[PDB]
Amino acid sequence: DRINTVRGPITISEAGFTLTHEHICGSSAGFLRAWPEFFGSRAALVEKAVRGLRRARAAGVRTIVDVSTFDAGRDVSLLAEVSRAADVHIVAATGLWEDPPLSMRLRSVEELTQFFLREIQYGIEDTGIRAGIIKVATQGKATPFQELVLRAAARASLATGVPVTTHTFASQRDGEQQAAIFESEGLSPSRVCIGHSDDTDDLSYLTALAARGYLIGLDGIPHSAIGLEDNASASALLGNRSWQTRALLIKALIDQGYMKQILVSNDWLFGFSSYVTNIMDVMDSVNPDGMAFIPLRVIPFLREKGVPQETLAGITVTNPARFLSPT
Amino acid sequence: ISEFITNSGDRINTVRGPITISEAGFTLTHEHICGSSAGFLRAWPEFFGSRAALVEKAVRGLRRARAAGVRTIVDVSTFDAGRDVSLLAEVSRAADVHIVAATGLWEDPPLSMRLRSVEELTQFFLREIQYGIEDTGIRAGIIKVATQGKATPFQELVLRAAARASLATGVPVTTHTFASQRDGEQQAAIFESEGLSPSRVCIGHSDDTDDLSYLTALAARGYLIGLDGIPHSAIGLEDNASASALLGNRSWQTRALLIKALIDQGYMKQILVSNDWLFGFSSYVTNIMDVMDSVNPDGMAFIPLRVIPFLREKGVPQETLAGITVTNPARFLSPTLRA
Ligand SMILES: CC1CC(O)(O)CC(O)(O)C1
Ligand SMILES: [Zn+2]
Ligand SMILES: [Zn+2]
Ligand SMILES: [Zn+2]
Ligand SMILES: [Zn+2]
Repeated sequence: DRINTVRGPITISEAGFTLTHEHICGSSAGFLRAWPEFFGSRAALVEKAVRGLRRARAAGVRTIVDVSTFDAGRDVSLLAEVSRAADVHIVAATGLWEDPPLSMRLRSVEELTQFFLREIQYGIEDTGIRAGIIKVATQGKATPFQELVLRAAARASLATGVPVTTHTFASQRDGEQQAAIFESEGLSPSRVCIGHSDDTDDLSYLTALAARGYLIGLDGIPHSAIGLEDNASASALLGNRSWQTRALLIKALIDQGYMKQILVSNDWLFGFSSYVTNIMDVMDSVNPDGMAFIPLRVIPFLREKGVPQETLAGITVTNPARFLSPT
Repeated sequence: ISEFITNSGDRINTVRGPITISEAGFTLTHEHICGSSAGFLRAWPEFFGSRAALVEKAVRGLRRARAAGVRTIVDVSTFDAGRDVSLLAEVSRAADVHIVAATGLWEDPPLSMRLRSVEELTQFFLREIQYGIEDTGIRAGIIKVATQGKATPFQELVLRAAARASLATGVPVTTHTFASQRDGEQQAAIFESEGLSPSRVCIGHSDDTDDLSYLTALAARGYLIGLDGIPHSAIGLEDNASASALLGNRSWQTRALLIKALIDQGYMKQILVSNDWLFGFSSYVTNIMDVMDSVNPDGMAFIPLRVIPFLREKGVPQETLAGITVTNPARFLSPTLRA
């Protein structure tokens, strides 16, 4: 019936148009509190995120899923503040991303399961805010620790019904190994979104996963360093494929019959400290629409390609609701 | 005369505010309340039982050290070692033991630090010394840095940023070494290329090595020698591989006799001693704090209760031991003039 957000539980019908892979701030544990001047100030970051989320709201977005984990610097009090002041629901995440500190990397699968369950069932830190999704990551073949995280995420999902969403190196087909580990724990593919799947052009990789029941996260549509070819760091992070190429993978999976399993997002942020210093300004300079890019640019592009309204509403409303509802 | 006056004079920053140099007293220069990771104590306090259990454990431990004569500890936990200065302030008030907090970076920096330039790191260290840590207003009184063998390129940047922050603020620098790889020599070279005075640098974990020529060469150059892990020993724990790997096979007596050896060779003024103890420990294996507590129940009181009597009956005068534990830290922690 209910999805946990940073403002409390909401009914499934209240989620509406939902972006399923977003960030208020991509950082590191403790960093925003220790060095807020990196972002100008905490107050400036709040103002920027509220302005950006209000723009997405005006474009039709009603909910975002912030898939920042502990080690990506999730500050759930920031999420709550920005959610309240933009009147946009925010679902918070547990799990671990690609930068776990020693106090996490030394933990057993049983210990990690307890930590994920704490954030889902009890709350994050001392805030009482409960996570509504579990985030995990690989970058190619899983490290031994990442195998533990994937298993703990599966166990936490089985205990609570909250879904699992993943970071992949899509061009190394990471979703296949993630799926194998999840299924070895008894997790239903319908509880799993294989993310960053628009980073690859290998449609056969994506359709094979979708034919097994997985959700496919086409979540980085505006990420492109076209026009930034003299910028090595932006090119390495954003890639040289266009947003149109990424968006046409949405149409391709629709055309192949998988509209009920597509999840679309921007993978945008309003602050970004875990990469080179200038990256947030560079990213903003090529996508000023920010999180409004999906509703303002991708939807009109697909509609004029012939995707009907019912299909676009199915992808942006029905699929996230089915995914997020604890099952 | 001025050794006796506590109601006025120059001051050092603690988690409870500024104190005069004379108030510092018996000072342990390398300790931890909790060895963790950034944000970890707040995200998963049940790892330590509870935050309140950790507080009570630390307060009892500090009171034990205080009854043994300790008046001040330097908590050399950085941001990435999970320093929680609000925890430090709470336990300092409850135990009435002064705590100096640290800036710098240790061996587990996150991406948001690893990607930063020397200039950016300099600004972060200056923020924590000149403005305060997080939103607490508590100012760091020492800069902590680390190598584990030959420095990585990032570790070099950290050492240079530490030196620049030290010159700009007057606060001293203290280091983590892999002592058997002679890390202090490369650290010294980098520090000296930045113009930092050796008398403002403690080369830490120096009791992990038996190579006296390495230590006396650094002390002869004016460096402070941190003999800071005296009770760390896995003797009796040989079937415990994780405890053996962390604590080593050398006895506390062997470590303590390095203190006497440096005294005997004329380097008393260059020695700093400590326990490198903690009351919570999450950045290693799960059982490690209970294991460590089982072989050193005295905790931070090990230096006053065990090392001082051992050295005294070996003929080290009381006044020499008081110079090492009171005067030497006072000179180290007292800020010098800014550049
Ligand atoms: C925090 C984000 C930054 C990014 O560049 O969008 C990649 C990511 O893996 O989604 C994590
Ligand atoms: Zn990702
Ligand atoms: Zn992301
Ligand atoms: Zn150390
Ligand atoms: Zn230490």
